[PDB]
Amino acid sequence: GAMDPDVRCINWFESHGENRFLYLKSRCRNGETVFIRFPHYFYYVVTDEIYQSLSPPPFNARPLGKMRTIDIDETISYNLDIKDRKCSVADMWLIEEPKKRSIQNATMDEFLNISWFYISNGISPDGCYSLDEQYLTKINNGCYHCDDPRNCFAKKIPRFDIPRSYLFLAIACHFDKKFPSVFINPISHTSYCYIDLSGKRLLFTLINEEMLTEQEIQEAVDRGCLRIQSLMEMDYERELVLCSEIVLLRIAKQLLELTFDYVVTFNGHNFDLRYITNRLELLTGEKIIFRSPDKKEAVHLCIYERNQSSANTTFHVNNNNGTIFFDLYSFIQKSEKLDSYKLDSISKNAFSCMGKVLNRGVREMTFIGDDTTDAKGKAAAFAKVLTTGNYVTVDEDIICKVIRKDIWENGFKVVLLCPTLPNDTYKLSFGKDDVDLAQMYKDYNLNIALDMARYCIHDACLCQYLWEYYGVETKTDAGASTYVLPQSMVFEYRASTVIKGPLLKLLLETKTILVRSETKQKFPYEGGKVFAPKQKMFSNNVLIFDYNSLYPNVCIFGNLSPETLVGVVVSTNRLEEEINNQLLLQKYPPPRYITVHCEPRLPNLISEIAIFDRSIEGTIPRLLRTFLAERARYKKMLKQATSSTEKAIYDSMQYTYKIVANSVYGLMGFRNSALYSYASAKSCTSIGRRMILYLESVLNGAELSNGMLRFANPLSNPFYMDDRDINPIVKTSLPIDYRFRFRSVYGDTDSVFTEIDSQDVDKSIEIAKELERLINNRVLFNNFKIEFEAVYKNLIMQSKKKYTTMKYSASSNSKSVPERINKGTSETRRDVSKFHKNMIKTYKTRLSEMLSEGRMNSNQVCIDILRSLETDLRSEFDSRSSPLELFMLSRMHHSNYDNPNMYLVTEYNKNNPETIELGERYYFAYICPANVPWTKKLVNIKTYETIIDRSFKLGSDQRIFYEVYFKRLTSEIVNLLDNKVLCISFFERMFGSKPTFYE
Repeated sequence: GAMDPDVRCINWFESHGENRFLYLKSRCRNGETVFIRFPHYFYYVVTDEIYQSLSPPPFNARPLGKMRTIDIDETISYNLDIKDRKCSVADMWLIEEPKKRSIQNATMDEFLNISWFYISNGISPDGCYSLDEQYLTKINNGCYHCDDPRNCFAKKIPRFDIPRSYLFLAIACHFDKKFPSVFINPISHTSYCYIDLSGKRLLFTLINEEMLTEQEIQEAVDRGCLRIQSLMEMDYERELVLCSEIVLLRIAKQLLELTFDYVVTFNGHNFDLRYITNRLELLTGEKIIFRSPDKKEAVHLCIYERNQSSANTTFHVNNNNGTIFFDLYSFIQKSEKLDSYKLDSISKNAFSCMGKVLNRGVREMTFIGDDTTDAKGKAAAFAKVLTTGNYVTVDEDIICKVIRKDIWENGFKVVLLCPTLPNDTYKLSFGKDDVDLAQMYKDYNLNIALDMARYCIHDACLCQYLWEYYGVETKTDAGASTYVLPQSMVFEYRASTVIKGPLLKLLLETKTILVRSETKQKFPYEGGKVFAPKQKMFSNNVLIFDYNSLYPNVCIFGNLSPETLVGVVVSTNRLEEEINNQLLLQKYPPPRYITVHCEPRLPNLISEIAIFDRSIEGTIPRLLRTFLAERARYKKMLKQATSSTEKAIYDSMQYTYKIVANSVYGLMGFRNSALYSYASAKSCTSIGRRMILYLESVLNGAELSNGMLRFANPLSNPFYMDDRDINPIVKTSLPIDYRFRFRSVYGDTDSVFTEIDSQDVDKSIEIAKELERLINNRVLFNNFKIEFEAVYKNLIMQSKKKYTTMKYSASSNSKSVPERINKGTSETRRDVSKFHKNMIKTYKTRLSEMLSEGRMNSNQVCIDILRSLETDLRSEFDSRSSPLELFMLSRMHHSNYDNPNMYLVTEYNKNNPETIELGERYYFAYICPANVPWTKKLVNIKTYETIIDRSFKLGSDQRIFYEVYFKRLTSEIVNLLDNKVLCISFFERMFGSKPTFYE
């Protein structure tokens, strides 16, 4: 009877009729659900003069107070005759209007109506409230109307936990050669994972009858499956249900129309749901129909798109019912930089564990994972995925089917269909059920249909596992709070729109309005600066130092904001450059003003100088100052919360403030943005560049002798004369007997790598921690800090994107287990041969020993190691002692989307007693006739690919086609090398071709 007045807001959404409304979906402590409706207004901000003049009066208005309005138009000056920035003060009004309205000179137009709703009425989109029932009037069961939200929502109350309902889903469409088209191909499967308010999971998968034999259908029934003839007969406690395609589609329709909190897919918005919807419209007449919670608006499901070049398109469902249709694909692209956005890749990363072996032999390994085996509850997470997973991937390579599983709350025992190399321990990776679908569909039978069902339910459940892993629920709520937006808009809108809420709040708080009175000219800060290490291979340890949030702190330091910019002073020749510099310094001295040299904006200017006044904190610096403070708060709250549900909330809030802070740099460069400021953006880049160069100049050739650190240049502030002791010789608390020497080896936009002449990681960590302290106390200034992240032993690196090293972190000691770090690569287990592996391992082991001698040019190493290669290469080409085993390579057999490999295995099967069946793992080598000499052309090496079965013996009139293996090997070797012109000569001489260089 009585409504629970204690509610937690969980989404907000709009109808769009001619008679339109805002709706809240909330949840009570019991679990009841309350929809509340609010009238829609369009908000306008006007000056008090405009307000007084208004044609008919506005529906309503509230004063905002006096506010300054500042012209932020950027202008260049060829001298120091720079006019003051236009700035007026007036009383402002927020006005409300039920119909749209053109008001000739209204201000603050860039900000969103919804943002004004929350701000004006004092409502947090993720808040809990004791609603004042006095201000609600019922209109359906469960749906109330609220004319006065400010009063109705007046009692905010602390957050209480709530339960939520989820539908995760996946489909499977038939195909042979082309991508599935709705006009011809039927849906074969629809799988669903339902999570109830209780926490109960319900799995069910609907199989399409019409792609099976009547005999087969009856087999399925006899085996366990429910068969059904209409929607009416569906029983959701049956995990497997056979039915017609139309029934299947009507079931989808019934489920998709329900008001789940979240309907979650992987690429469902562009494919799965689009497919269901069109295939339904085809076979029956029917539409999927969404209604507002008061039944006033009804829309047909219709996928729309949103676009954003820097770049990608995203797809969105138009439901008007409060359900969040959430596509993990789009979200994962937005929120993570990854090599692949395929679901098998994303799952591999997310779900792995360490497997201690319990049995061996037959064709069945066995593993256990638990707290003992890897890390606390990392097995627990793997175990959850195993409930529905049917293929584990051992040690990065060996794909293999599960045979049995035992699962408890903390661990899993799992027996797999693989080969054998039984060490005590191995790495287990999850992901899909890998297959050849196209073949399965070609040979379709009952056992395949059941396999596909197992496959398809797992893809649905992968969405819930990823949703857990990526913490989307709490990120949505955190986003809603921070961005002052509906939960459903958080990951739909782009970064230039989500920043506007907290910006609007700050402008209100600082009683400030920023107005651009002119077309912005075009250009953004483009440049494409990418970063090349001084050398690739490292004999010695490398110390890693990160600036802390460099661009946020740069903006704070410089007070860089479009309205704190006094002007830009440009020059076309050195006479103007010099007069202007000396006038600059008289008229705009430090520390009140900072002056920043920027890449000049026109090809004929030789200098460009931005001058910022630091006396009154600018808008952008203050926004950033807020976001860092908020982040700090939540990081503390995170460490004082102890309930894991709380940990999740504060960890999300913290993360959300990182992200939005880091959005600001790019937004200063983006012309369609409320934070655009060409000068500020450029000045931010430029101040950051200098902080990297300064740190590097000081550390490059620095030495430590006695207790003293001799920095390589004086510790002078690069922007202006400073209070600080610039003396570069500095007392350290280290051992007097230590004597070491430092080299600035690599640095990028916010990071600096320092080589120390030492391999003793224990000492290297001692020293870096001290280097950290002295850098922060003596080298740096104001809000610039570094932290020392890690030591990198055996660094081999090519860029920040492609590198390999043993990482010993700050927490680490000499003798704990490293973290093998690999980045950007593509090899191992039969991309490359044992000959290559053995050669590269020797040429590294010999090259690192050649750098510990210290006796080198770039060339005395380069010549010495290209000599050694020639000899070893000509020797193997002559002696020929290395077994064929050392040149074998592997591959999986499968059907096409690949094309010449079907021809290869076909012709082997067609010509040999044995068959390589369509899921088998076969070996191969590059073999040619023995009367071919050293060949400097190449062909399609493909013609010399030769399957090597157990019988195979190398022809007396055949040779291992050594050239292919050498050319790949010397390619890897010249990219370890630093001298480039030597390397390109060797590679034309030996192989008649030009090498690759991973740039």
